[PDB]
Amino acid sequence: MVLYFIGLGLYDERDITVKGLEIAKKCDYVFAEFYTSLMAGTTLGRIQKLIGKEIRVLSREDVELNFENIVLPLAKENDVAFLTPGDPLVATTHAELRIRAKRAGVESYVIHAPSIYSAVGITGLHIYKFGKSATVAYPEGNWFPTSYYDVIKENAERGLHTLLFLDIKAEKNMYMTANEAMELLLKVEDMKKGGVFTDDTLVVVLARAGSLNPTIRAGYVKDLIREDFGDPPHILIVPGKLHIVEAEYLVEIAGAPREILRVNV
Amino acid sequence: MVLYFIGLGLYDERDITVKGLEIAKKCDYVFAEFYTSLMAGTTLGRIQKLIGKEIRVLSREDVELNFENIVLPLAKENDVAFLTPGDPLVATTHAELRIRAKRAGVESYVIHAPSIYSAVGITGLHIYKFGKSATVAYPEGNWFPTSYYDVIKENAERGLHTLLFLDIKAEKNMYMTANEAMELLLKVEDMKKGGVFTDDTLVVVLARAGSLNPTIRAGYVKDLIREDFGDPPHILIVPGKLHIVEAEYLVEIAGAPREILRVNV
Ligand SMILES: Nc1ncnc2c1ncn2[C@@H]1O[C@H](CSCC[C@H](N)C(=O)O)[C@@H](O)[C@H]1O
Repeated sequence: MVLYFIGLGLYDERDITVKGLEIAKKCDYVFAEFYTSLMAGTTLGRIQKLIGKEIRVLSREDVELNFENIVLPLAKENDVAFLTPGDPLVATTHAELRIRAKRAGVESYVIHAPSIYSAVGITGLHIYKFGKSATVAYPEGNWFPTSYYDVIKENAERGLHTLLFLDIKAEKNMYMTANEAMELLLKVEDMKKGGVFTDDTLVVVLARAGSLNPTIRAGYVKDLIREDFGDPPHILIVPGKLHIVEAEYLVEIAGAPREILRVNV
Repeated sequence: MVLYFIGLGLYDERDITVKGLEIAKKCDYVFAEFYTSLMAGTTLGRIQKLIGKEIRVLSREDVELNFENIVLPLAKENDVAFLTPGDPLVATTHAELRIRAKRAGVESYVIHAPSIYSAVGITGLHIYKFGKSATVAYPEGNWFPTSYYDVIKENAERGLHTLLFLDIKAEKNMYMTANEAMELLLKVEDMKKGGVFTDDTLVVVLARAGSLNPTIRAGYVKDLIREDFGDPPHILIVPGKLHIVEAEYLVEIAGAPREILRVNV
């Protein structure tokens, strides 16, 4: 008996690691959630075909409120796998599920998969230069989230890049675009007026990482705010001070304005 | 006409993604580099057997000085794969290779795989709370680098965690242990006296991420400095203030002392 947390990766069913696949194929029961992220290059059917098992999809409520009632019971007498997009423990609250497993007397194992958190390396920005990360959440009712703005401010003051996860409402089939995130940031800027995010701010957009042809674009907010970056998911990055080689890659690979090559040391 | 940058993942030969494996199998030539890091849980022979292709290993010089003479010429008229440990382009020097490909008229695509940068999520520490990353380098001769100490200081004062990559002499298959890293940090503290790393500092050690049996341990330096964390590779993390959920995971999963629930939250 055992419970495996297995990541499926960034874009399609083949982003799962060989290790994850060989283990999932031999499990007795397979569960999964698809609300923490969007795998734009595959379908439940294609994933089921690859693993050769029927997959029971769980909702956020099933997991957060009933993981110990739906999954763990079976894990006490069978080999069970719980699949998630990307890496199962990145930008999710699934780590806490391992504590539930322990209390239920179930041993758990984690199988990693490519995560957007490290895939941003394809933007050419040095991974070690990324600071604190944040999530741009959709405003709801009278509540308008703004914490992500302070994160950018804090990182930028230290010359660090800021990775911005974008909101997702899987049940409503809503996936926040980089465009919508930029619009929200501009509104927060008008409020706090910190000079953190304006029309002249350089940003980087990465869409559908994991696919063979992801959209990688760099430029000023005023020019990219209404640009079509293709289907979701999207992630937005606000670079800090750039190293020359970072600027070169942004220009050569992400189509950034050649003027950024002239860094102000 | 195509060059594929393919990540091998975290630890052994099954950490490559299904996508990376199937693409590599289809390539006419397969190259690999093991100087940015090593794949401690496998061997070149096992990787070759899995891919079913002869693998030409390239040294740091082969790549940095002659990538365009060794790899690109073949990629100009064949499908070529370039394997790297972890996730491609996380290593800072990798990105520029895509520019070389472009200059040579060769198309390049990136096939991601798990990176230690994202795998640290298995420590229970929230990914968004990680700040700037650093590498602990062995001192030598009259050179005593200490920039990694400053990184911890700046992250911690902002309540952020610090991921510390440990020194590796790939060519010599030699790894710096978390124990050695802690001893070095205590030495730096004795020199700078910034109150950044002491016997009372809480640290987290993650060894052999990617394995089904990684070592995940959390506790105070005074107690972990001489503890055996198993075979390499080791990663050291100096958490910033903890969210109670992070602390509870460290206690339940990483064997942290109950004391962290009142001292580090
Ligand atoms: N392939 C992809 N391309 C671009 N952004 C992606 C992405 N996959 C995830 N994201 C981003 O991350 C958000 C989900 S956060 C959950 C991330 C997941 N555990 C992982 O390891 O990747 C999305 O709303 C989106 O903004």
